[PDB]
Amino acid sequence: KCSLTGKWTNDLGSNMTIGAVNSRGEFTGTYTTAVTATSNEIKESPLHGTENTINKRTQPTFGFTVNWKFSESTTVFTGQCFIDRNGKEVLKTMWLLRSSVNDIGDDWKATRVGINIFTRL
Amino acid sequence: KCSLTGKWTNDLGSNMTIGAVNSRGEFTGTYTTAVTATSNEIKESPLHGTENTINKRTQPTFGFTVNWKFSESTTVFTGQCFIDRNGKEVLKTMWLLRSSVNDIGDDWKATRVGINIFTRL
Amino acid sequence: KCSLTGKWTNDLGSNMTIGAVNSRGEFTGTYTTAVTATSNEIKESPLHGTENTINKRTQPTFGFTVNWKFSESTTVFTGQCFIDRNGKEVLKTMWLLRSSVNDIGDDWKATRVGINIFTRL
Amino acid sequence: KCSLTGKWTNDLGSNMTIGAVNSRGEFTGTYTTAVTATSNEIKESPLHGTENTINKRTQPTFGFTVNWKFSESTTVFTGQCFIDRNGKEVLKTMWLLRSSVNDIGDDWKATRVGINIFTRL
Ligand SMILES: O=C1C=CC(=NNc2ccccc2C(=O)O)C=C1
Ligand SMILES: O=C1C=CC(=NNc2ccccc2C(=O)O)C=C1
Ligand SMILES: O=C1C=CC(=NNc2ccccc2C(=O)O)C=C1
Ligand SMILES: O=C1C=CC(=NNc2ccccc2C(=O)O)C=C1
Ligand SMILES: *[C@@H]1O[C@H](CO)[C@@H](O)[C@H](O)[C@H]1NC(C)=O
Ligand SMILES: *[C@@H]1O[C@H](CO)[C@@H](O)[C@H](O)[C@H]1NC(C)=O
Ligand SMILES: *[C@@H]1O[C@H](CO)[C@@H](O)[C@H](O)[C@H]1NC(C)=O
Ligand SMILES: *[C@@H]1O[C@H](CO)[C@@H](O)[C@H](O)[C@H]1NC(C)=O
Repeated sequence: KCSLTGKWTNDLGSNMTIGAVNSRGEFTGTYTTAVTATSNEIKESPLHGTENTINKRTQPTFGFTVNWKFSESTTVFTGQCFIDRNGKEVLKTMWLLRSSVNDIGDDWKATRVGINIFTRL
Repeated sequence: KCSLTGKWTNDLGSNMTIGAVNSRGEFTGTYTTAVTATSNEIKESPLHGTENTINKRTQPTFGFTVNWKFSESTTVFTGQCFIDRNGKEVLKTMWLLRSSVNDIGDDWKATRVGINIFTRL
Repeated sequence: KCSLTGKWTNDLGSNMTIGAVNSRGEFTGTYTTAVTATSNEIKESPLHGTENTINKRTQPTFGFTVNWKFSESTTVFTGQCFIDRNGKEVLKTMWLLRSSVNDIGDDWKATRVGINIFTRL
Repeated sequence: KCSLTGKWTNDLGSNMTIGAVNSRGEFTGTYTTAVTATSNEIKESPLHGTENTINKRTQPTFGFTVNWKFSESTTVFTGQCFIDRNGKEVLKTMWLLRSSVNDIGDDWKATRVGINIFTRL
């Protein structure tokens, strides 16, 4: 049983906390990013997502959206919860980071991509 | 003012419907995909997402997750709502489609990527 | 028979020219990008790539690298040559644009992604 | 001075060997993948690429194409050569793996994406 509910930290030092997952797979959380110039104001942003219920799975796929505070951007993450090495949980994700452009001719360059591995904190 | 609420169709023939967007940017919807072997059972899946409120924008960025029915997979979409040509709305998105693997050594191959352009239906 | 050799232009207005493809699938070319601030100096960059020979195909897959002039960046493209509508050739590609960072802690953000459709010029 | 010439192995167990890089940044090599069902026939495929010369760099960006044997597919990799921890070289890459489809209506699903970290062997 690989469960998203809990405290996680990514290979970049960002922390997220994901709350309860309901009957329909939905969850909510907060994301505290490690990626910005130091603000005395704590950079928290909400997140919302769903995990796949088809078949229970116990290593389900999932997705979620972060709507960044103090930024026009959105990141989406998707991945799967794995469980191994006497029970250590890992989320393997890939993401897209969408920036905002003000002219559709710059759309082509508005999207970044990479990976994040999240482990229990 | 570029608004996600409404009926959209993608370059593949999939239809989605997105409901009201609340004060915190959240929305819900359904996704009817054009991509599967014909089921007499209508393939609808929910979606959940958020759009970026920072600054009103009127061409905001956004993300959402689709949790596919009759499949172990999840797609995440992210993009921006544009408005042009005497007022025609377009969503330019990129997506990741995560499949489910049963062994972490196949993780590397579980993620697809592409684009979708969504126009009003 | 879908052939890469020739003159192509992308949905952004960039032009490329690809030369002969040899027995081992290799080719060379030039890329004239539409994407930069107007230089009186013509922005041409070489490209090098290969296409897949396994089975002849006539709609083969392929990849190539552009090593951008006056920039520290590299783009890689990959795709397939299609042929349709009384014989119109199209290259459907996706790309990654790698920027240069000077500190490995910014690596995560150095890669962009999108699509390009190339048609005969 | 971070140099691509040499022997590398990836987080999946694949080995590649990259030869000399010339004045124009070009190189050639072989790729021995860890990713297939065991063939008594050694799975080697050529690769061809370029690295960015603008400014010498010593941590340049680069790209290359692998044209897979016994497969219709092509992978493209792009990244940057880093150097750290008393001199340990690392290539951080992202890739696209293009499969072959026989009908352009399946194009949307033909491309995978992920990362590879390559270290000296
Ligand atoms: O103002 C901003 C804009 C974008 C951001 N992206 N963060 C990410 C994007 C992709 C993957 C991980 C992260 C992270 O912060 O951990 C953070 C703050
Ligand atoms: O059983 C499944 C599994 C995956 C699916 N992906 N659909 C998509 C994935 C990416 C972009 C567009 C679509 C779409 O259906 O329009 C659909 C049904
Ligand atoms: O100085 C630079 C840096 C990056 C560039 N990327 N061009 C591209 C990247 C991806 C897809 C298409 C293009 C293009 O120019 O058509 C061009 C000039
Ligand atoms: O027949 C095939 C088809 C595709 C392959 N892709 N390999 C890869 C694709 C992306 C990243 C790393 C690898 C690898 O083999 O290390 C290998 C053999
Ligand atoms: C995340 O939490 C850990 C442990 O509480 C802490 O060391 C780290 O500074 C936190 N990171 C951020 C970005 O808040
Ligand atoms: C989407 O809606 C349009 C118009 O109602 C219709 O022609 C099309 O068949 C629908 N597609 C799907 C996949 O339901
Ligand atoms: C590409 O070629 C076409 C036709 O020759 C021309 O109109 C266009 O300006 C060229 N674009 C660039 C960026 O050189
Ligand atoms: C790569 O080389 C190492 C060391 O020579 C070896 O252990 C490994 O089996 C090789 N892998 C492949 C896929 O050839």
